[PDB]
Amino acid sequence: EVPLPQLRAYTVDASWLQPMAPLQIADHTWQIGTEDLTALLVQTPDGAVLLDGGMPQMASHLLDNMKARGVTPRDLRLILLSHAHADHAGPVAELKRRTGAKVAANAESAVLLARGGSDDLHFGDGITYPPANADRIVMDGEVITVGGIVFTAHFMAGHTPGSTAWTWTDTRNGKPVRIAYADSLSAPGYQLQGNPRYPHLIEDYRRSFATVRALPCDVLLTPHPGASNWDYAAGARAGAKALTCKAYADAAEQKFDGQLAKETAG
Amino acid sequence: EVPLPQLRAYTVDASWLQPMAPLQIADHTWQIGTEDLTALLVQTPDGAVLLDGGMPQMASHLLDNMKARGVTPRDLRLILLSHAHADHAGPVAELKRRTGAKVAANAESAVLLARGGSDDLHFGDGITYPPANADRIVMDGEVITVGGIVFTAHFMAGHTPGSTAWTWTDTRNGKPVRIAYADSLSAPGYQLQGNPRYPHLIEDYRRSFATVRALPCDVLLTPHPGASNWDYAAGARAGAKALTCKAYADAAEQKFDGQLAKETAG
Amino acid sequence: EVPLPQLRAYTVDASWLQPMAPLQIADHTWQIGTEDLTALLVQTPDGAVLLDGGMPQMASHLLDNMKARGVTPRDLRLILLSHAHADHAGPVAELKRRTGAKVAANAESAVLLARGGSDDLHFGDGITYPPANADRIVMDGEVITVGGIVFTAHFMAGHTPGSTAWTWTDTRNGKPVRIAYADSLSAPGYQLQGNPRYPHLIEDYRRSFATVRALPCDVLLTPHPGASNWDYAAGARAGAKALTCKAYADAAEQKFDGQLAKETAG
Amino acid sequence: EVPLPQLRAYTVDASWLQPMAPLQIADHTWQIGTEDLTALLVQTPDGAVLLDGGMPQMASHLLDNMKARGVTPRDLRLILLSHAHADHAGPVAELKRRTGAKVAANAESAVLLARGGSDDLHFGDGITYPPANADRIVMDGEVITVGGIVFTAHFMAGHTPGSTAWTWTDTRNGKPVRIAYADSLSAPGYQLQGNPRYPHLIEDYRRSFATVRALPCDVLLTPHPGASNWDYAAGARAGAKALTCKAYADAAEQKFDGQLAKETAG
Ligand SMILES: CC(=N)N1CC[C@H](S[C@H]2C[C@H]([C@H](C(=O)O)[C@@H](C)O)N=C2C(=O)O)C1
Ligand SMILES: CC(=N)N1CC[C@H](S[C@H]2C[C@H]([C@H](C(=O)O)[C@@H](C)O)N=C2C(=O)O)C1
Ligand SMILES: CC(=N)N1CC[C@H](S[C@H]2C[C@H]([C@H](C(=O)O)[C@@H](C)O)N=C2C(=O)O)C1
Ligand SMILES: CC(=N)N1CC[C@H](S[C@H]2C[C@H]([C@H](C(=O)O)[C@@H](C)O)N=C2C(=O)O)C1
Ligand code: NA
Ligand code: NA
Ligand code: NA
Ligand code: NA
Ligand SMILES: [Zn+2]
Ligand SMILES: [Zn+2]
Ligand SMILES: [Zn+2]
Ligand SMILES: [Zn+2]
Ligand SMILES: [Zn+2]
Ligand SMILES: [Zn+2]
Ligand SMILES: [Zn+2]
Ligand SMILES: [Zn+2]
Repeated sequence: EVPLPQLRAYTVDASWLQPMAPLQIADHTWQIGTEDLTALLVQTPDGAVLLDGGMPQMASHLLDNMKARGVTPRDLRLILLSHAHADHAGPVAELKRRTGAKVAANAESAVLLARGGSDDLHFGDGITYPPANADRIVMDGEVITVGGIVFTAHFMAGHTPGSTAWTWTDTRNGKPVRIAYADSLSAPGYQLQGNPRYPHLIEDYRRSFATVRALPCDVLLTPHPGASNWDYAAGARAGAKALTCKAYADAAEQKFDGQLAKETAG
Repeated sequence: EVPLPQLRAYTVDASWLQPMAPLQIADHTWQIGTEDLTALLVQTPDGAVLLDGGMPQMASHLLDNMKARGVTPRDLRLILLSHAHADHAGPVAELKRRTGAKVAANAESAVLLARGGSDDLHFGDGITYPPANADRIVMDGEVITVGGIVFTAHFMAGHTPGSTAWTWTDTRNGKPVRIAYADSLSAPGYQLQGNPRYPHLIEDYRRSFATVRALPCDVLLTPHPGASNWDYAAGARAGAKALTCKAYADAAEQKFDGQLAKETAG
Repeated sequence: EVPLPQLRAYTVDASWLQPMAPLQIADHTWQIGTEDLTALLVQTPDGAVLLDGGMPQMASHLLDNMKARGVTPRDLRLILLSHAHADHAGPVAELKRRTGAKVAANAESAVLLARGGSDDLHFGDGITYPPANADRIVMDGEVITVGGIVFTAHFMAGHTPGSTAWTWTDTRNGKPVRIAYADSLSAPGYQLQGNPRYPHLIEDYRRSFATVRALPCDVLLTPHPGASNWDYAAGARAGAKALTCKAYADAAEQKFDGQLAKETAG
Repeated sequence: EVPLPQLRAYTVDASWLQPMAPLQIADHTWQIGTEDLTALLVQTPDGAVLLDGGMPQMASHLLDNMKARGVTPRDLRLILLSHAHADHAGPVAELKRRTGAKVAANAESAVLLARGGSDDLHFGDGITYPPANADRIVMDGEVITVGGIVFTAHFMAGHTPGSTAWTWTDTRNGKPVRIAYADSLSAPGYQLQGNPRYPHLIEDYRRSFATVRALPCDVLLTPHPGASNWDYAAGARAGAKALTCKAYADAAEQKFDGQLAKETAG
């Protein structure tokens, strides 16, 4: 006779958990996460910003890389998120306890973050993480300014209701670099058509493809670097093959159209 | 020499606080609020639904009218909201403590409700009320079904980010009546253009006018009855002069266009 | 070279996950959990009360047993908790989404429940579960009355800050039965002396031993049945060997004294 | 005929709202509130701590006084509270939005703060303020250390369940000064005996009198300065007449005993 199943941990490919040293993207922007999960540190004269933290177990590694960059826990002022799933917002709660950082997010992302990713529209309770509270709610197109760097939120609902692209302008070799940290556009295992928990899912994804295509985008980065053709382990050529935002959006739309057709057939 | 000002209470016209007896809208739908604030009771064989409660001080009156209708506190199963301002969601926290009711709302409305209307995009802390938690987060177009009555959410952001129209089909004289409880479309004292806390405000209002115009709408009701030309004190002719959703949307858009022009001149 | 560890799921002995049929404790009280985790259903003419739910994956089983007892989801009115760890409050969030149930708990238990057991004073983030909100905060000695059954809270801090014993009087064979659902008194792996996250831990445990010893207690039950010598699989003799509250408290204090001495030596 | 009453604002004596310039208590501790409400700034080489903020409308004044003291918004690291009523925690939410400050509080105070003082055990919804979230939950006797100043929490439940005394050691004229910021011990309009929302109220107050009497206490301060015989407008003699903690506790107990006798007679 038969017990209920044990809880199953959210396990991921080893490369998603492989620590890397900070990799410079532009004068003040660094990848400080793992080989296969993005966590961006932007350093200003008035404190640092973190965009995503990856998986829950990455908090100490992130703090190590911040220290290596000259950023103490008191100096981390702000955490921004692409979206509030365990593999991108995992360590936010612990980061808030261990640093000065406050979280800014849209209402959708704040609600999901506050329930630790539980009751996910598509994953249920299978992919949860420690809950965290947002300190500031942001609206579409709202700006947040830290030490003179202006971050603009561009909502791009689909992968989660609260999915957001964050854009800012850094410098490199003396010239401006418009960085676009565009969120995921995948729909892994999702029911796309007639989903009662997300009735306008398709319309939202389509609008989001268009939003991504039009972002100010000298350099695209994505929460999973492979989605934008980054290779964080490739050193001086890590970003050489990166997609434009236009190409990223088009590829995501072609994949989505294929998934729709397969869902209709399945 | 000069102390800081006393706190100022949110005071309203007396008619907004004038109790009225239940007024039947359709076979299972009743206005149970005050003369000038809507609070709709929908009674099903499987419990009752309340859409809005008006001002914070209306909780006991609402429970009295429920009792008059045969609805005990245990029988109130669900509270839905047009939007989470003090004059419409005021008594929600107290209602939850005193009844079996659970709150369903979109993420925007849930976030504002949970802070008691504080840090409002336009009103600051001037119009607050007891905070309440939502039990279920709803997405645009999602349905909720109670005792066979199907409520559909139609987001219509503008007056608040989370503004929602709720629609359902009741019966009257044997025939179906498609009821549309459309939210407010006013922008009282709002900065419309270039608002840093709401950058896409104008676009959102315009989309919301179009949403309202197209709602299934044999009968329109609104949180302030005067917005839809209801007169709750007029008895058997309370709804005789009611606007169509098309006319409500058009009138709101003409007012909004005038406010835009005046803001440009002011 | 070496990735960060995978997240580790909270795994438990199979007997803790072994479903059992409802086992009657008294005229209106039933064990409806698993062989080795208590979940008590108290059925009244005015709805049902659940005290604990066990592990997160037990929600559907609990609802099955409620249905077997004549309790539909609408009829579950109240969830009470011994303490807010994953193996006792695990399924609370899901139960709230799927039933009419509202949660009453003390402030300590409410705070831990709302963070899904994360940032535990002793376990860190190793034993988390879906977060849930409390609907009512209870004070020490406060009563809650459902369908004529009066539940009294007795705080007994130690195993968690919010640990609570719940007492009520049922009937059996015509006579009153004072049931005491006393919380855990273990300190598994805890640093007892000089704990910076719990400076008065020892004093609290000692007061809690005394609280437990003095409870009205014709029948003791505990979250882990083995702690009170229940054997839920033993049928008509499941409770034959149960400890008195006095014996439970004394045994827990002797164990605690031994742990203190071993900690001083270790 | 008769509308429901207008909401009534929480109004206070003018002196409670009368701004004052910073008044030095010890080398690093300043009163920065109003004439009749305490708000303590402790300045360290590693940022500043605020203990209480007074009424909701005091936020800007507090920030002005911080600026006068050399404390920018980024430099405010921590807010601690005596208890979470509107006249002491009023501006906490706004302070968090406008500074780097994080809130540490016990579970009881955190729960009341998060509901903006609504559903108060004694005041109902009559004395509410903007809700705020705590960033860290503290246990009885726990320490928090900022820039080398060690703050110790001493729970003293009664006026609110979460009432706390905060103690720390500053210096003055070269010598250590043990400062005790003891919470209120009043019970304004409270039902003391047999209160169903607070069954152990009397026992808690009695234990709290004893806690206060034994605090390390070279200098006592209280949320209402008059309770400890401070006169913030008296300049160089503001603290000359201050009570010892022993005298404060004894006076509060004599008042409480009188209130008990009057309640028995009333
Ligand atoms: C080839 C490539 N570049 N890939 C493939 C996997 C992810 S795609 C998707 C799935 C993943 C996550 C998971 O499967 O563990 C679930 C929980 O979302 N994250 C997702 C996201 O797009 O953010 C990136
Ligand atoms: C003529 C007519 N039918 N009217 C005029 C006032 C309201 S219009 C607007 C203003 C009101 C509220 C207030 O002024 O107290 C603020 C806080 O929103 N509610 C609003 C809403 O549209 O919901 C309805
Ligand atoms: C022999 C007997 N009757 N036992 C032994 C294990 C539990 S004792 C303790 C440990 C357990 C839980 C765990 O180890 O998984 C942690 C998270 O608390 N629950 C605990 C509690 O007392 O509630 C009951
Ligand atoms: C003579 C003297 N020193 N006094 C007299 C009033 C306050 S005593 C009590 C009442 C007050 C507050 C109010 O009445 O507005 C309620 C909401 O608590 N604060 C209270 C506290 O002890 O904190 C201090
Ligand atoms: Na905000
Ligand atoms: Na939900
Ligand atoms: Na409560
Ligand atoms: Na904490
Ligand atoms: Zn994701
Ligand atoms: Zn992902
Ligand atoms: Zn409004
Ligand atoms: Zn209104
Ligand atoms: Zn436990
Ligand atoms: Zn346990
Ligand atoms: Zn007070
Ligand atoms: Zn006070």
